[PDB]
Amino acid sequence: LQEMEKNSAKAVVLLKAMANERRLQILCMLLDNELSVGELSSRLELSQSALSQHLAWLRRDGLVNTRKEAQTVFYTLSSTEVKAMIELLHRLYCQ
Amino acid sequence: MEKNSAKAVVLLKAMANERRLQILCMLLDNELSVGELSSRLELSQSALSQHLAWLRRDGLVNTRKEAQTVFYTLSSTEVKAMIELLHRLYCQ
Repeated sequence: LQEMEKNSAKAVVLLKAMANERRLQILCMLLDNELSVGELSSRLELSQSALSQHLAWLRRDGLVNTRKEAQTVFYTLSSTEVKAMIELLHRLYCQ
Repeated sequence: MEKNSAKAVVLLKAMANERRLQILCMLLDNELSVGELSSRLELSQSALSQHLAWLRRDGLVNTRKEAQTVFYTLSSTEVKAMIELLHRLYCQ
């Protein structure tokens, strides 16, 4: 039970970051892509203001990486775990 | 990517809790009674019952009854592949 608690906690950080329609939408779009914040706002149809908080959560919990080019911030998926989970969700629900 | 993401999010919300996830991982490739679950999880049956009600409501588990024993299993293809993946990722 203890080791199951140990692992369940970390998995749950990941799940809690994914368990939101907007954060999941972002993650799904980043799968095998690098997208700007402008593109994310356009595709999600959320203002950049509402977007920034979702992105902030994904940055804080380590699900996403960033880089800056001129006036553009580019996001990609980060961890092996999130990539694997997004791939799977894509196959079950999209592909 | 709106309706399917919404279904996915119902699943993820059901999984995004340490006790609920524990229940689901234990049910993987298994069928367990309420007693077996409570025994392994070290929860009161009422506490366990709260989590189970959530899992049944959202379609992640099937139940059946024999005598006065209730038995649980995972339900869908989606839930099973998600648990299998998680087990691979976090339980080496």
